[PDB]
Amino acid sequence: AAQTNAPWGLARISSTSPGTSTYYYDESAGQGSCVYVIDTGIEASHPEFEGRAQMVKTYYYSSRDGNGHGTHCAGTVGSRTYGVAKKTQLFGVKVLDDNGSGQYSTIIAGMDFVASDKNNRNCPKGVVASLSLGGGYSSSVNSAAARLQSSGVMVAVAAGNNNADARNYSPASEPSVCTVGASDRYDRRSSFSNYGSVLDIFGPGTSILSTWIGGSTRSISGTSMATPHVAGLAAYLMTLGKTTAASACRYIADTANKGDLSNIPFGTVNLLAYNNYQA
Repeated sequence: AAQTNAPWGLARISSTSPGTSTYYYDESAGQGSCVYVIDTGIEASHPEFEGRAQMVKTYYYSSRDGNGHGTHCAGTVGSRTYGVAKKTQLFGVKVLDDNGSGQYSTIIAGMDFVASDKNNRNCPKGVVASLSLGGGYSSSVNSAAARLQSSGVMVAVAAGNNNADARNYSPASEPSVCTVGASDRYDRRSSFSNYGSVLDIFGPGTSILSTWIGGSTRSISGTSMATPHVAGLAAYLMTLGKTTAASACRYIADTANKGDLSNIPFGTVNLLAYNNYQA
């Protein structure tokens, strides 16, 4: 399949070169997989989700996305126009308040929620979780993300927007999950992107167009926006039967565009997510 005039990040993940604007992908498009977006919530009524998104858990007075962040990320995972996996199912977990912050204990309880709730859903092609959030180092936030991965869910988490080593952040520093940096349209590391040996992959993160609350759209930047590109890709690759939840981050890194990014500090991987689709 081919989507003309796609957002630059979608076109990049199916190209060996920057500067294109068409996204190519197998038409299975993630059918039969599920992605949890653990964030500020999802505006499920957005016409871009086509009835494939819904809220399943909130820790606040409303499960509504009064912020926009959670909606933006969920659109990069699986909205018809801005999504990687255009036929996957989206499950919203609201662990951040409408100001975009949340306690660590609420974030941990959301992660344990998904590790059990996938047993209440139909996902015969596999389960992905996208965690567009983070803060300071916490061994108990790291361990919650390890448990979720171990339960059979591919976990993708943001490196962080501090322009520092991601070792001092959680759950970016958990080694068994998939830590995602951010790149821009000229194949440069985003100026805000964290780095380090803990990073596993880079995704498109600067000026990413996607859904917004009120049925709108806008373009924002962050390792929070590279993370749903990889999360959607994993759901796409598991539908095609090319990998499982336990080895999706490893598979994505093996099949990635190698040595194409600039301003990657020594000791950090130089890998850009790539769907390897031959139309």
